[PDB]
Amino acid sequence: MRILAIDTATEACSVALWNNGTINAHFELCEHTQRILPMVQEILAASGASLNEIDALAFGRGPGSFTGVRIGIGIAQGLALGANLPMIGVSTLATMAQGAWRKTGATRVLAAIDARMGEVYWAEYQRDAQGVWQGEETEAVLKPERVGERLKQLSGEWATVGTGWSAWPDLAKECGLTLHDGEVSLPAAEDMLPIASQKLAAGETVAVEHAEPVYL
Amino acid sequence: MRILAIDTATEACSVALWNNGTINAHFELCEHTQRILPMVQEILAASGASLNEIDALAFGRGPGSFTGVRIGIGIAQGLALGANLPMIGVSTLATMAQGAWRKTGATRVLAAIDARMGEVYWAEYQRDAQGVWQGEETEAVLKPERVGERLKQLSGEWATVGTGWSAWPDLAKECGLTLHDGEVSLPAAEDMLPIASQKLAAGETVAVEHAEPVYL
Repeated sequence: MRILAIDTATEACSVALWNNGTINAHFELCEHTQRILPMVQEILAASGASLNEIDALAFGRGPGSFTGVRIGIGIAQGLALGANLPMIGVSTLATMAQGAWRKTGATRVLAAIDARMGEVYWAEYQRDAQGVWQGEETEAVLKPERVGERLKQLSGEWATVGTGWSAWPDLAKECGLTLHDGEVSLPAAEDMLPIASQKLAAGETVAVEHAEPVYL
Repeated sequence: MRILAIDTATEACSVALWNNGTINAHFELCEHTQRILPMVQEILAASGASLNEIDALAFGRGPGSFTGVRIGIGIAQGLALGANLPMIGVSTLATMAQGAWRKTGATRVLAAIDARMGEVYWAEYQRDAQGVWQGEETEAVLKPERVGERLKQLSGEWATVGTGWSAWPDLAKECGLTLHDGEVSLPAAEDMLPIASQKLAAGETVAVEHAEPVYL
């Protein structure tokens, strides 16, 4: 089964294709559109796959750039609609947590995105025994001050991901947790795949008209 | 044969479907994306048509909002790629001229778009005997002053279209031409269809990777 993933939620622009484990992905910094179509077409030609054949299109539902996310979803809805494909919304936070697992093996992650105007998109994600990232209900838009306040309520060791940490260097400083560097600052489509894969298996897909950015 | 047209080149956002003359269109002022997909899906359900069945997707290639045009094209490329559809680029200027013909019958049109920072997208379009708008080579980005300069070189009666005239009220004032009001200020997808129809008949389509905004 195949899954095409696209993301434009943050400063990064990426596309990836899942084909029974085998992955074809493209990543780069970005205009959040002029590069997507060529990437999509690049990946499809590379893997020698047709949009019509794919089983589902995974889209970056954010949170991230208010404009960035909406653009990626629009193109994703177009690609999926013209090919009668189910869509799967993947969290930008969870996506990065998957990235930390891949690069460091971290199973507990604190995701913090440096949102504009001194705001931070926050999430506490913990991978369970089935390999599923738990904690989606913890996603939120917070003030740096409120985050450091949260940290004091957590315990154990965690890996950190997101631009939020570099933006607010004292967060990891003043907390009594054991923090490890998740080595992931921005989301990658290749990381959305594993998560999309499991959601597809659980049948958590949405029709094109229901694909929307997450609201926090 | 069916043709789906979408445009987001200017402040207006519209979609239309051509089915052997019969047309289903939607028009409104606009975020240049949150409304497109629903419109597309609205039109498809209304006419009871499937993307896969359509014969070609017409896109507004501009000139217009640098950002607006690129967004519409991206979604159009997605819809067309997922459905293996040929694409047809339709000029925003010619589109409005078609609009003047529809509302007033004008066969000679002077299109002027009020571009930002005191600039104007200009075009002289004249409908020939076959019903084809001639003058595409006259499209250009000009300074108000250069436009009024051009006008003095034209002759006969013309209909005016575009936001450019209201932005620069002296253009139609100082010229010795016989100008009629084209009654069209912004482009409508429904007007792209006739033009797309003829280009399709002439085989002037482009592959998804070749759909790009016009550069003037």
